[PDB]
Amino acid sequence: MAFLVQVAADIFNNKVNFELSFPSRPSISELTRSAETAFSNEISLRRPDNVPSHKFHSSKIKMYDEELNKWVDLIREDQLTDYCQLYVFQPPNEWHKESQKEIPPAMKPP
Repeated sequence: MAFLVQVAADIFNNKVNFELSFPSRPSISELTRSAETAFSNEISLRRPDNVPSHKFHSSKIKMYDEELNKWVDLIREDQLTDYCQLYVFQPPNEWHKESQKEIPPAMKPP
């Protein structure tokens, strides 16, 4: 009865995996406030409260469809196509060392 979408990110500092469900309100401003907050929610938990939690925004976004089993570009207001899975890209700041994991609930850095 419910329609669902998934959102994730790639930064050598924060690597996140989240699950989101739509009842009867499919808008695009819905994806950018959810994903940009996923990364900022990782920074705000590490440092205490009352102090700034940096400024984080999305750079390049791609949409994967498991029906044709291939990567396609992000469409707006019609973003829920056959559930649809999302991955967000951002380049390194320091830590140039290689890493690999990915599991259904979201992961925290060591």
